Amino acid sequence: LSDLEALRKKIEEVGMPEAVKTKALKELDRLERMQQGSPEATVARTYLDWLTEVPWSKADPEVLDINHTRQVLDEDHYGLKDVKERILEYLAVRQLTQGLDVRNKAPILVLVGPPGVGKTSLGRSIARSMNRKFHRISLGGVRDEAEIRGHRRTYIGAMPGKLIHAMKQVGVINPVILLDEIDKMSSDWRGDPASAMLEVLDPEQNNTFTDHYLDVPYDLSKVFFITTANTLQTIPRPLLDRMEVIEIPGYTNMEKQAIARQYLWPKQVRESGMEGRIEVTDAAILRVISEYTREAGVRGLERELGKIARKGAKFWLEGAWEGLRTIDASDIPTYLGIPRYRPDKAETEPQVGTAQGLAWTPVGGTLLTIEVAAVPGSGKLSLTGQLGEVMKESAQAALTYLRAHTQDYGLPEDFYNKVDLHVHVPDGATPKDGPSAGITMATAIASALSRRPARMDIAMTGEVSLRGKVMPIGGVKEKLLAAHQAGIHKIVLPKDNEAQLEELPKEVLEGLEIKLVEDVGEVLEYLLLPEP
Amino acid sequence: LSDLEALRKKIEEVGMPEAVKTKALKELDRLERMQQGSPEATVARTYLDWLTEVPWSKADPEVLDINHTRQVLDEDHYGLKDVKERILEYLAVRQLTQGLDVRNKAPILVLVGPPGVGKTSLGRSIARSMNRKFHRISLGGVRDEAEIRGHRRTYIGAMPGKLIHAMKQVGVINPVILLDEIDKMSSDWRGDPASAMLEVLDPEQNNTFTDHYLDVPYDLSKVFFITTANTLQTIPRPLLDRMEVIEIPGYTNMEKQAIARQYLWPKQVRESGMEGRIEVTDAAILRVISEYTREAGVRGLERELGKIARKGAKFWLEGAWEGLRTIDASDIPTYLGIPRYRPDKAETEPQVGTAQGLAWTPVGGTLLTIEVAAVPGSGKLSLTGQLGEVMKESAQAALTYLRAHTQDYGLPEDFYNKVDLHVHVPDGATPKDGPSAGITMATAIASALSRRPARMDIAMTGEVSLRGKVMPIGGVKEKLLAAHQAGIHKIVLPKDNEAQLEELPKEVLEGLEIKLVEDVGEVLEYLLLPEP
Amino acid sequence: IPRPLLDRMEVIEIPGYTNMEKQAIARQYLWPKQVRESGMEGRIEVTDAAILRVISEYTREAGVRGLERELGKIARKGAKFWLEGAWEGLRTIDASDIPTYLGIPRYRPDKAETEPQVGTAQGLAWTPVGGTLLTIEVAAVPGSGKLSLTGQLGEVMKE
Ligand SMILES: Nc1ncnc2c1ncn2[C@@H]1O[C@H](COP(=O)(O)OP(=O)(O)O)[C@@H](O)[C@H]1O
Ligand SMILES: Nc1ncnc2c1ncn2[C@@H]1O[C@H](COP(=O)(O)OP(=O)(O)O)[C@@H](O)[C@H]1O
Repeated sequence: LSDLEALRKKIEEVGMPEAVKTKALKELDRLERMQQGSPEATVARTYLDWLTEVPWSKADPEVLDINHTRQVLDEDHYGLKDVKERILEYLAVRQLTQGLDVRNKAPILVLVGPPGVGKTSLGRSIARSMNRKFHRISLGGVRDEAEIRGHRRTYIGAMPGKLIHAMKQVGVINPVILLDEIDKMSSDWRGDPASAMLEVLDPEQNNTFTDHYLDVPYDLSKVFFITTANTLQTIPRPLLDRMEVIEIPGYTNMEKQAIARQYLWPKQVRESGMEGRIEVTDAAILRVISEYTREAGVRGLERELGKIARKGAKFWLEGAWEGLRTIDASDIPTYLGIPRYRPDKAETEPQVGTAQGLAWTPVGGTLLTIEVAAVPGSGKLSLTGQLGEVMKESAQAALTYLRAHTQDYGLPEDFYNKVDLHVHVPDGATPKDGPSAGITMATAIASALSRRPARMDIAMTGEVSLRGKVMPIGGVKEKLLAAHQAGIHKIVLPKDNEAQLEELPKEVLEGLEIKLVEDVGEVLEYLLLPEP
Repeated sequence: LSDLEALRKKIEEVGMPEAVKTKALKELDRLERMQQGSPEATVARTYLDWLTEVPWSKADPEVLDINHTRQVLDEDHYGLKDVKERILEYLAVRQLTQGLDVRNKAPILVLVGPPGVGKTSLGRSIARSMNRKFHRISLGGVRDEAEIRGHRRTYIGAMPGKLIHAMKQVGVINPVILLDEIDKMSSDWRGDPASAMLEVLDPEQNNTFTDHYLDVPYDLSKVFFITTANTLQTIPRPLLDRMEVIEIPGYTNMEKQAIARQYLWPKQVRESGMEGRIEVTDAAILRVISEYTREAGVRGLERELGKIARKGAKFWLEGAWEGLRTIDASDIPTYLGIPRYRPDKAETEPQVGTAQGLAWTPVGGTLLTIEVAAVPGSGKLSLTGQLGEVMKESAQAALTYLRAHTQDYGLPEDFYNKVDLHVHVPDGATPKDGPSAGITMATAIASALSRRPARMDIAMTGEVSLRGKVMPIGGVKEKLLAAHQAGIHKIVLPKDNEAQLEELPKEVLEGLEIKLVEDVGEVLEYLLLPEP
Repeated sequence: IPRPLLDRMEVIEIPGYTNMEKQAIARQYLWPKQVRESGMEGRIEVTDAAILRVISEYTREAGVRGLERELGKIARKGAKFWLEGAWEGLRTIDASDIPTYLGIPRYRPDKAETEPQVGTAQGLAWTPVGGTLLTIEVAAVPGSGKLSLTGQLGEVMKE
């Protein structure tokens, strides 16, 4: 109203395109009118201000040193040392990540892994090395283009989408932006946000992306995007373009202990301001890993170590008497209350029909159990979790296997006409291709129908054939890592997954007991205590 | 005239950062426009006033010892059992982290608890401990970021958000800002104010928190924020980093009586100007708490004892009869009318099919009167109460268990496909969204389909799994507090939680009589009044 | 009422009056008030039957506001029928000549004459504009079995 004349000068002082200037002129002749009593004038001035608020004509340094990135991803993060090779061979070779634009294979370098892993920390580290401003943005709960693109501006209360809004929070026009929680954009509310990402997906088409608040193709030419794929089950098929998948698996107990001892506990002590007045034994950290965090990464362990540090700080505020205290495993419960988990599952006191499996979850590899009961009925079958049909088909295959071998393991002669079965699975959706732990359900059905107990110390995963074969499956290494974190030793694995076994770290191949199998009956006889 | 000179003197006396001072002086130089017309020299005057009365570089003495906070929590507060420690821990952390290491650190004590139980009193005592100012900010009905951030400062009719008002009323820049009821926000009208909370509420972004009525972002790098929500299942996920919860559970009736005698009833006596003129016997106090209030926390006691004080004021003021009155449990209805709630739950004459379990509702822990109609039909379980399939899944698991124990409880030989079931659960989707009261619905179904009275005054809480084992349930404190709210002495708890149970304070222990269980076959032994 | 304005509030509930209380308040203060309001000073007599007729046939709002309006109408028609001549020293209005001074009775005397209907029930509620019935009605069509709320009420009524 009063500064508009100055606003008239403020437009072209900072470099803006000329179509933007044309639409600003179209929205500019509408001035010289009262604002109050006219919300259209208010939203018009909001648009005029936004024409300047959005970033224009800035830059970031072009440093892409191979050795700098190597050191930044090496010394800061004691973990990795293997995926760092992959990101090196990708980026150091990749002069087409940005700066150079061609119509060829330029993948957006998706990051896949459980929430606990430091893929986001990898984003922080690579952004620090590249010296391009970092900003994540949440995408879960977003299913609308109007929630990602601008809100159509016709009345007061219109704002651009969180993409442009986030790019306003930074002071550059060529950033590297992590897209946190990019797993839940479903085309069910006002179009497909996947299409908005698709125009963004290309390194040159995003330069033509037009908002809805603003109506000009915005400049996305030298902007890199990296996406956090927390889910390891399914990917958006339209987003298949320009993919080279980068996956972060689970962590070994050795690696978790080392990372806790070297670059997480020191910073946790630092956040409390201590100079090292608290020390923790290695066995204490082992107990914290085992009996306090049943996760796939170090996210929960960070919180637990913070709890320990805060308890130590409060105890030290009771008086100045500590040159240094070492917190061994003896007094751990005095800082974290009751131990929240078992040291291992050797005290399970084997159940009857219950089995244990390795399921595919958005938190990556995870140990889970499957429960089945033989209730009288008409041989019907019930499931849990509104399951994907992959596990339903696995259950049907298990039933077919157990119908032809009723007399091989003392199963009832007709259990498909007189006894119904209720089956529970903690993870129901299973967008992962095929049943992740179908053989676990097969074992559970066999144990439940056998009217015999079943050992609970042994995890397994894979699929069953209609002929009783133990099918191969991907991600076996992650499930082995998850079982190792819980300490489950005897792991049953398909004979077809020897390739997955070779790449396992030597910290895994020693403390477990692998069991290569190709028939369901073998797995049945290696867990069921009595055969008849 | 002299008004501009006075404003110049005021802006000279008041200090602020250099950019703010320079731009305020420039907009002061931008005066002399039409005062008695459209806002061009008046909104500028309002801007200058806003910049002059919002405080800059004004603070309070801070905490330098946990001993003073120890005393302020011991006296003028009943102690609050396990929450004696957590606040002291956090304050120790804050005291030790005063060497300017709070940025991107120092979480803010989200205080989850029912409105009745002392939360704002905790904040008031804490503020008194450090000698800080106090000011609440109600955010239970906020839907606009402009109610938090400002608004475009170009016209008259738009004021800054609640935060700027609260900073203005407080004479210093680092008060104890208590954000009321933050969880119950919504995003229905324009925008989403969740990002406003994210920016204001995190250090290293509070100084980055932007204002809109004042174009200059204001710095909250010193405010000891504290936030009291009621539900952890509704706060936005981004508002969980640096958000450590200090949970405040309900109260036992013994604690209610002990605090009524000390802080509540004497406050009412001082309120109605009846100092040392009327007494109340502890029998009357326990009658009041057990018959007139059925809420977690002691806010109801405030109203009830205020009513008693007012009635005493009227009865005295129509003529004194002695110097110190008295009252017992036999004449409470003379002062509060009909006792709304039964003094004891042993006189409930157990009903036919309905069971009653425990739940931690956000308003306060209470009992779900889970009702079951075993209407004859074709066999189906329709579950009302605005609930997801998690309640339906717990229902199906319990139904499976009873199907495994048909003849063990007089149940029909087949009832999954013979009698339809209606299961009304009054909003079981409360915090801990999902089945945390599966055994309650299990015994409800057992009573309903066995035509045997589900014993009342035994309020249970637990989980039923497909096999039948009663697995542990999180939060074995809120459940017991809700158990003792309704004056229930008999409680059924999973055995796997007894290790947690031993950690509970003696106030919740002695007043309750726990009969630990590990199966459903033993739960149906307690609450079935007859043997069959 | 706003929650910020609900603290430090003590509620003093004043629901509507009762029919005999309505007669009593009309006889004690309302009727003399309106009689001196119009300009009449004691030459009109009104029987209690006429008062009850006014109350139960021309007012359904809780209280006396509608009664105030109806009694003002009575006073103004009395201004008619005394202004053109003092025919009588104290004119008496019974239940018979109440529509000569007012409109047609717009409400029934008693609800007992409702002649019970096949498929309707008479509810109760306190709508914050005044108490009222909830004449909830339902229907039974031969179909396949399904419930349909109608009236834009909450799902609790469907429950
Ligand atoms: N592979 C890894 N190597 C080193 N550190 C890791 C690794 N994975 C996780 N971390 C640690 O986990 C912590 C949390 O990182 P991050 O997940 O990026 O933060 P946020 O949880 O806020 O996204 C970091 O401090 C990082 O040191
Ligand atoms: N130990 C205590 N526990 C609960 N309430 C208390 C305690 N001590 C005092 N009170 C009183 O209970 C009232 C309710 O406190 P609180 O719940 O914090 O505020 P609000 O009810 O406004 O949320 C306070 O006014 C306080 O005077």
